[PDB]
Amino acid sequence: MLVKGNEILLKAHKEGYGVGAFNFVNFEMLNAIFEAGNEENSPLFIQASEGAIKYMGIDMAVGMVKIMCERYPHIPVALHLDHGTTFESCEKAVKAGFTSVMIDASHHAFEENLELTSKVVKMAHNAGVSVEAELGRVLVNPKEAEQFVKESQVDYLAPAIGTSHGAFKFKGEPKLDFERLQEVKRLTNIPLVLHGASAIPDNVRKSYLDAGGDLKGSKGVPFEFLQESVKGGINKVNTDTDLRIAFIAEVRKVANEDKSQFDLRKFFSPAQLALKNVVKERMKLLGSANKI
Amino acid sequence: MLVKGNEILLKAHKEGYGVGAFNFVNFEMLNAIFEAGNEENSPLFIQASEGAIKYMGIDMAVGMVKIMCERYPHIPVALHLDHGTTFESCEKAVKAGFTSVMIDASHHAFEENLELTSKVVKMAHNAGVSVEAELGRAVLVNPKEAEQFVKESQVDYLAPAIGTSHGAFKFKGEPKLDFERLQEVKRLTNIPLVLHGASAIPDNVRKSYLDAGGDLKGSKGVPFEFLQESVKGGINKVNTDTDLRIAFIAEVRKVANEDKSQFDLRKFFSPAQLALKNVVKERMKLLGSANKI
Ligand SMILES: O=C(COP(=O)(O)O)[C@@H](O)[C@H](O)[C@H](O)COP(=O)(O)O
Ligand SMILES: O=C[C@H](O)COP(=O)(O)O
Ligand code: NA
Ligand code: NA
Ligand SMILES: [Zn+2]
Ligand SMILES: [Zn+2]
Ligand SMILES: [Zn+2]
Ligand SMILES: [Zn+2]
Ligand SMILES: [Zn+2]
Repeated sequence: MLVKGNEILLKAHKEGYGVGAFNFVNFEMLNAIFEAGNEENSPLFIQASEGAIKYMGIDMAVGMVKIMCERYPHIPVALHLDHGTTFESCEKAVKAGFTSVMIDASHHAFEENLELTSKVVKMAHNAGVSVEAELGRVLVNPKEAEQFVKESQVDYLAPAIGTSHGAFKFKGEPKLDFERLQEVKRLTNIPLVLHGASAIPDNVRKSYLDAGGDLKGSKGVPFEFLQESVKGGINKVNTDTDLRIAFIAEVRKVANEDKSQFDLRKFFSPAQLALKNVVKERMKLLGSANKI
Repeated sequence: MLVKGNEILLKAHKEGYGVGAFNFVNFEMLNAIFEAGNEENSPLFIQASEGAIKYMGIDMAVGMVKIMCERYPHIPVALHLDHGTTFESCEKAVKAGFTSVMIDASHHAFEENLELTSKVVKMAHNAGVSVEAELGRAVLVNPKEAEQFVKESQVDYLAPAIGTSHGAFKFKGEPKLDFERLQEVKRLTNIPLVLHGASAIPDNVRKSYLDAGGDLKGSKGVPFEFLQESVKGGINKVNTDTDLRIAFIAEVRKVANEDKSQFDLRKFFSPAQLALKNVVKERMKLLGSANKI
């Protein structure tokens, strides 16, 4: 059933595993994520960006998720606003029924980030909703993280340790500051969040290229880095790019192999399957499989 | 809001216009259909086939439509089971919250078609749900059979076979519908009538699909003029699916062709929604349901 984000992440924190946080923009993505969680017996963090909310409408984003959680009532599910940019956005998500909200003020100076985060926390906690915030851009200062968490009362923190969003994360070799991560974890003792955590697995890349796609020199976070991140105290692992590439690879394939095909289900059934398999493998990698 | 199918179609029957019945299989199709109805001030008949219901799950099919009707509460909306094949399928749709169900037993002899339809009607009417049935197969409808079939079954609307078929490939040569048979059916039954396989494949939609590398294999729809004549003859519900799929997928193919690095689903499906919406808007104007709210 649909639960506060901290309910899922406190367990992952205490037991030392990672929960993938999977973005969706429509029914097909959402269905595949849920089927993956059902098949791997894994809790689900479902995320919607502000852009996804604009595309679906917040009423449909929440409504579809509520239908899915009634279909799979044994699965712990949190519905999370990804990269909320203003207090008002976070407040709208709370009012609409989200159970976790992220306020991203990491581009502000510490004092302003702390003030805005604290405002969001007060509002969200009054409504029984968990809150994520972000520190670092430059990498996180662990002593700032310690004070920020203590003063804001935020439920989970995304510390900058070297990742970035999209398919092009490393101009060179993948590198994450695990010593910094461990220090943040030691000083905050809360669940931590890894942004930009897609891996671009070799099989997903191969499917995309076989379908005529171009991955312009892309590079994701190696599986070993994700596992080391979880060992270091990461408990929420934001995953979007991997899902899109696997989904769209199959759409492109169907378009290429039959120019007379226009049944939407013939495009999106294989697309769902590929997305589902990415999610299932990620749940096993992160250690959330068989945790229900 | 969400209403019995007959509420929408009795008005169309009495005033002599047609209401498009637009199939959907996911959120993108549904959103575009609703925005079209809002922009043209038109009632909405939303249809889901058994295959679409299996794909979405009946809980999600009904649930998404209820969310959309709350987003646009001034629009009359009926949610209709398209080509239900068994009593049990129709009953499941009634229980899930559909407001209209179609039972297609037209491949049976008259007596068996009438028996099964009557069973569906009794069940659906007891739940406040309207019912469509089909007569004729290909063999065209016998108007005197239509008259007795409607009187005995109490079905709310009838799809009489007058020369259409489903899919993109409708006519081996020139389109042809039996409008005299239609008028006789209408005169004898005096209920709303339904046209199946009513996509037109407009020139611009065909051109968009071909520009995107698609192949329509010499497909031909019902010309706009034949759709208007069918409404003049008494058609009030016009089943439309293929046109929407072609317009939508044309845009998906185009995005895939023009940017090999694009994998944002919204960049594929926003232009696809727009193309589908425009097909629906034009069809609402053609059939005469625009400005009828
Ligand atoms: O970190 C994230 C995903 O990382 P990824 O690119 O999958 O490595 C998410 O929090 C993103 O913020 C999200 O995918 C952005 O979505 P849109 O803003 O494009 O909808
Ligand atoms: O006439 C019925 C529907 O258009 C067929 O749609 P389907 O391909 O989902 O069965
Ligand atoms: Na987030
Ligand atoms: Na029908
Ligand atoms: Zn981020
Ligand atoms: Zn992010
Ligand atoms: Zn971030
Ligand atoms: Zn039919
Ligand atoms: Zn039919």
